Amino acid sequence: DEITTAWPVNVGPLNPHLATPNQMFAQSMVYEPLVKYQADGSVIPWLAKSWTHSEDGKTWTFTLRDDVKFSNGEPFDAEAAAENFRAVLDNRQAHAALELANQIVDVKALSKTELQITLKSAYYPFLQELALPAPFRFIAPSQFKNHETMNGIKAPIGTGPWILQESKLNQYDVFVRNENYWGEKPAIKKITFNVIPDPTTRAVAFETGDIDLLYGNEGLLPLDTFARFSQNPAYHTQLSQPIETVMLALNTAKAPTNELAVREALNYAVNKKSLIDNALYGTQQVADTLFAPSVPYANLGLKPSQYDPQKAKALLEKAGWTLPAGKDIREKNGQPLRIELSFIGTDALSKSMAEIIQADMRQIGADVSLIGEEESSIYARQRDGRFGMIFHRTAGAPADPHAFLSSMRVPSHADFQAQQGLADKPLIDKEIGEVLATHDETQRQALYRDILTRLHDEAVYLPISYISMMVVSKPELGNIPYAPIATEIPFEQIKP
Ligand code: NI
Repeated sequence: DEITTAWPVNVGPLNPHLATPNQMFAQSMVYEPLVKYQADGSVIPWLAKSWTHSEDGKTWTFTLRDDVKFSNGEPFDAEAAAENFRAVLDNRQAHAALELANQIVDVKALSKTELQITLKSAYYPFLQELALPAPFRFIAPSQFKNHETMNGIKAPIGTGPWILQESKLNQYDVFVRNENYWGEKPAIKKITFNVIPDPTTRAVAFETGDIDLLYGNEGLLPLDTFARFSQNPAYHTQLSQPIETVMLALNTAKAPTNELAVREALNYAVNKKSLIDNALYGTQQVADTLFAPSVPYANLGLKPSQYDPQKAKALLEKAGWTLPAGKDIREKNGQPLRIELSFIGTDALSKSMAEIIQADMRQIGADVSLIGEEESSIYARQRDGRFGMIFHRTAGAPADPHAFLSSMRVPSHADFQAQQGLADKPLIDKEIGEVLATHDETQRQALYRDILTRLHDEAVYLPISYISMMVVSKPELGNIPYAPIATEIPFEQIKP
């Protein structure tokens, strides 16, 4: 009834409203949302049994379960929920990347079971954002520090199935089953996280000792390690459905990526399978489209641009980018075909992919110049449009497609800047505005198809690969089912 894993760090304090990336897995073990995301893109009842919205889409009224207790035995009710929203909104700035935190105007408990949330605008993807691991999940208000969470908490008391019982710093965290959980309790009663900061040391600890499984993204489970494990029949390995897309964003307003033919050429010139086999140790899927077809609203049958250097070269040639005698880089009006790829210098994987991409483009006569900078400078370039090409990712999980599309129409964002050279940019932005505000599902799919097709046809992006969540486990443990939000390891499905 017990399992052991490993993690690079202790996760305390596990504040639901100041969650760090290394805490995001633990967050979901302890803290729960009003509504629960499903693979089909919808949300279903969870702590809220049901909900209604006003006709203008700005008032949302949630009817809550009446049988839920925080793990310390205090009731979950509308007042406790409203207190959490207040605590989050008191720190509104820290959450401004999440449109919901910007959208909420008022939260009011109408009764013990009725929670009303008022938004600035119709924003129907509201529900998908409530389903995120953070920040709109619930800690017992008794555990606030002086009536806030932004300045810290007391005990990490959620409604969830697991309780963080003990830490021994730099040694282990221990989660135990909440015996008073409102829902489906795990068969497992204890999960111990040995704190093993070095990923090679973690991997050896799995191979040798009584650690039952490891899981995570690239930062937690190195891609080369996972490839090795996936080869070895002594271990079980699994890869989730696609989460994020990794791509280049091409600046449609800056020469030479202002030319459709150049962007199309770039899309045909990258050998994605080889890049993945090499830099990513064959662990990810090739991305032909901005969103994987498993992404809600994105199963569009868009035409892939398959790796074809001959076609890439023909596109450049027709566009006037030709090789002079005795030269290996194309020129047009005496100007070489040069494209800057700016990336975060300290990011090893970005650097590895940039080098591969540079080499691919040499084969078609294009000079990709690599510029590694501080993250702070790359951030400013993205806001400003001071880039030729940049690495970029979607968010996956329940935020996409809506969140990623929403930012395309807002100034000071990479995707807005990248798209400035498109003749249909105003139509795209209007349609994104409409898709976010539409209550009609038919109109929603028609609009998503139009926006994504336009962006695909105009070759704004150079999709490279889809990132999956990795799990490696001892054979005796069993397969673990993936959850709709891949970080939410479904520990209740583990059967002793
Ligand atoms: Ni409705």
